[PDB]
This record gives sequence, structure tokens and C-alpha cells, in this order.
Amino acid sequence: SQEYTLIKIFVSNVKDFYSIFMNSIRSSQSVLNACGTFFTDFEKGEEDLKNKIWNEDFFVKDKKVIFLGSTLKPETAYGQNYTFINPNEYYYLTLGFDKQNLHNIMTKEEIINSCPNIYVCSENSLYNLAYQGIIPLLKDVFILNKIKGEHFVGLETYTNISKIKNLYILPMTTIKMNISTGIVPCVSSDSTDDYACLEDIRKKKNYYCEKYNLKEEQLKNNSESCIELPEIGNNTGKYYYEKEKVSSYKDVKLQKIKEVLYKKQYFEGIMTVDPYKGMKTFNCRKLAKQNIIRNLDGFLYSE
Repeated sequence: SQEYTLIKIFVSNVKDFYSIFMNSIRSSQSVLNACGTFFTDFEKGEEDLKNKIWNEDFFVKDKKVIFLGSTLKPETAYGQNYTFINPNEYYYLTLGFDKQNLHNIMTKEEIINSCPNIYVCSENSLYNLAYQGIIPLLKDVFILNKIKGEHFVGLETYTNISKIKNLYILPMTTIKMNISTGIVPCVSSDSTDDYACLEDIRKKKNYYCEKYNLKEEQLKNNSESCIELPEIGNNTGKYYYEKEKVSSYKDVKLQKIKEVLYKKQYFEGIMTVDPYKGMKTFNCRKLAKQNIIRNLDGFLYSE
């Protein structure tokens, strides 16, 4: 049983998120016309509810729109430059609470009146999220929509922890859909696979800007390095990418490199960012989790 820190990754342009949401509703009504898993169906007297949700105000006024990002290095969140999603896989939209159990079977109307946040997450996470009190169950999970990751690529996001607030969604095809929420904060300074993926997108920017709603000027975000290893310095993600001559972000040796770096940072790293300057990564790992959870910027998640 592995514990993850989920980070609230807020969408900046909620009006764009609304267009994406409504194109998805219309596409799914089109594909299922001959007739069902895209959104939970609305019953005869539930039309007040449908009009409340399928409404610009729902996304702009009523609810916050939050991708739940999963990380095992929450102490690096300040350096997040991008948000990674699997462009080939479906993500679910559902309503949830700002505060979980650690700090819920409900009717549809109650969920709408009681849940302040729209979460985007993988199918894998949903029951674990219910179990932990982050989302409720319908009196079985209330799905607003189901959208392929490709359609979110290019959206600008931010966190309350990140130094920069223009964290665009980028595609990462190596995210496994049976792990956590299938959304990963990109911290390219401190993670070699993150560095590898951003580097592959930078190197092949014509292909990516042609295939997705990306323009190459979205590809220039610096990640502030949060961790220095003595003997190496900071930007350890780059250091290992080069030292090991990583071939691509899909290089099978990244799995080992990822795990070797994770452990070395944990046991030997020194923090280089506020509010942890000079503290050992080993201690800040704990403090970062605690702070994020206390500040309502995230959750602790197990599966």
C-alpha cells in the first residue's frame, strides 16, 4: 500500500474548460444517438440539475475545476512547470469535497449543492477517492463527463504552491492508468522522467504543436530546482538524463533511474527553496505533505 500526495491543480481558463466540457457532451450524445458510460444520465424530474451543470456559471461561479495530480515528491511542487496527462486515455469528471475524512452516500441534488470542486481523475482512482472521503457516492459515482486526455492538452493550470502559474497540460504516454489519478505534476528540474518527456516535446515541437493544441511558446517554462545533491548540485533530473544517455521518455532504463534518483534525493538531498532552504529532503518530504494537507492544497491518497 503506497501513499501518494495529491496536489490540487486548478484550471486557469475555466471558460475554455467549459467549451471542452460541452463539446464532449455533444460528441457523446452524437456517438450514442442510436441508443452509455460518458456521463451519468439525468432522470425525468432532474432537468433543473442538468440546466445547473451544463451552464457556464457552473464552471465559472459555482465550482472550482481541479485536476488531481499525484506525486511521491511533494517537496518539489514549487518547481512544477507543466502538468502531464495521458493523451490516449479517458479521464473522469466528478464532484468532490475540499476536505477529506482524515481531516458520504448522497443524492444527486445533494452532491450538486454540497461539493465545491469538480475533480478530473482516472477511473482507477474513483473508488479509492470515495473510500477516503474526497468524493461521495450516489445513493454509483456521479460522473459529469468522461473526456480523452488529448482534449485537455494545452490548458493552462496552476497550484497554490507553484512558483509560476502558467502550467500547461502536456501529453505523457507512459503514465500508467492503474496507478493513482493518472495526472502527474511535471517538475523537470528534479525528475529525470519529467525532464525526458519535456525534452522530447521540445526536440519534436513541430510534431507536438501540429498534433495537439500547443504552440511552441508554451514550451519555455523553467522549473525551479528544489533539491541539490552534494557532489552533483541541483537540476539533478537533467544531470541523470545526460549521465545515463537516456534515449527518450519511453526508455525502459528510466524506471530504474527514476527509482535510484528518488532514493538518493530522499536520503542525501538538501532543499534549495522556501520555506525549506538548507533543510534535508528527508525531513522536508514529511513537512511538505503535512503543509499541503493542512493548507487544503492536497490530499493523502492510498490504493
